[PDB]
Amino acid sequence: SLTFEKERWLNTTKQFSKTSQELIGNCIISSIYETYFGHLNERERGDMLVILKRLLGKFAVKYDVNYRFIDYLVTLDEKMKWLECGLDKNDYFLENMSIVMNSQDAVPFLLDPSSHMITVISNYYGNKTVLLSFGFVKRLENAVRFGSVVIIQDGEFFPIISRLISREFNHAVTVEIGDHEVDVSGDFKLFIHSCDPIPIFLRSRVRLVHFVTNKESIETRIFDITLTEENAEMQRKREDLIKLNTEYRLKLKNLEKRLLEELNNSKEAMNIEKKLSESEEFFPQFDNLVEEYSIIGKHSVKIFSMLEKFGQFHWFYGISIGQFLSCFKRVFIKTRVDEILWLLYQEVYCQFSTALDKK
Repeated sequence: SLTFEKERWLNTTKQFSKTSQELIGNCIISSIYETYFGHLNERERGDMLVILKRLLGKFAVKYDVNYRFIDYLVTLDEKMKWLECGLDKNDYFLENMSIVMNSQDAVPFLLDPSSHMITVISNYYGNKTVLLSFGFVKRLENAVRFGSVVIIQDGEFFPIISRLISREFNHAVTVEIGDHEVDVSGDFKLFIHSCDPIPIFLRSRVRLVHFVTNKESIETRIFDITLTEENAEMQRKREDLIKLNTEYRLKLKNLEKRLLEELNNSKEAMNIEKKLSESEEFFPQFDNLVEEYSIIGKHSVKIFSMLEKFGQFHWFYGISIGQFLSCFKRVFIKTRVDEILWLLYQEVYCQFSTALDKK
């Protein structure tokens, strides 16, 4: 009966070294991600990750090929509770949220002309949200001595919160603001959201978080929708992989609880690992499908950029990204690749030639 427990202990002891090596490699990757990967789109960030990984291979330091900081930091409950607060289910939104919630040492900048980050953070915070826009010194001092979370607008007209933002607290823990001594209740959080794309000192104290979509976002959206609705086998294997990951996390939590109970009172893991290894063998299929369905993505970027360029020649010819996503959905809601690109062209023409003059 103890043979299975001994085998599990031996497997854990053997995998501890690989876990530690992957931990330090993934920590390098994650830190360099929240620093140098917060203001660039997907294509150049992919090239930069390629160069970074080839330099790491020159250094030859052990890491994880399937590295994902999303499961490293954000659990499922936190991800759902943040997705219901206003944010989408997209990966870029999840990762910049992770950058925001990991920016403890330097205040997390909220660059959003659409002002969605301020709304979602206020919805998450609740009653503690206090909004200002750059009297105001007295309001900030009152908020500091009260203990409410402060979000300040109009970041382009900012130099009086230097000590507070640099945490120059004086302990006997006091805050020096203006020309008087102030106190901090301890529940103080200072955040900044703006809409105007910044002084160099402000850049130093903040970590830049980007929101603006682009043609890289177009490629990401078309790839996601293709993998999510084009191939039902892809949908079923993605659902099986997600369920297997959730089951593995639940089994790890149950095993930890069982170990704690055994410590207090003094098979399944192998099957879960085998199922996970069997399910994670479809990554090359996803890569091949992405390679096949990439000319459609390039043509999609070309079409969207062209339609944006028609808006340059006349101010009454705007093009909507939501409309483009809707028509991409509509061409397939009702040679597979050649036929689907042909139908996408026909649908886009027949739906976007109704809003143009004859010329």
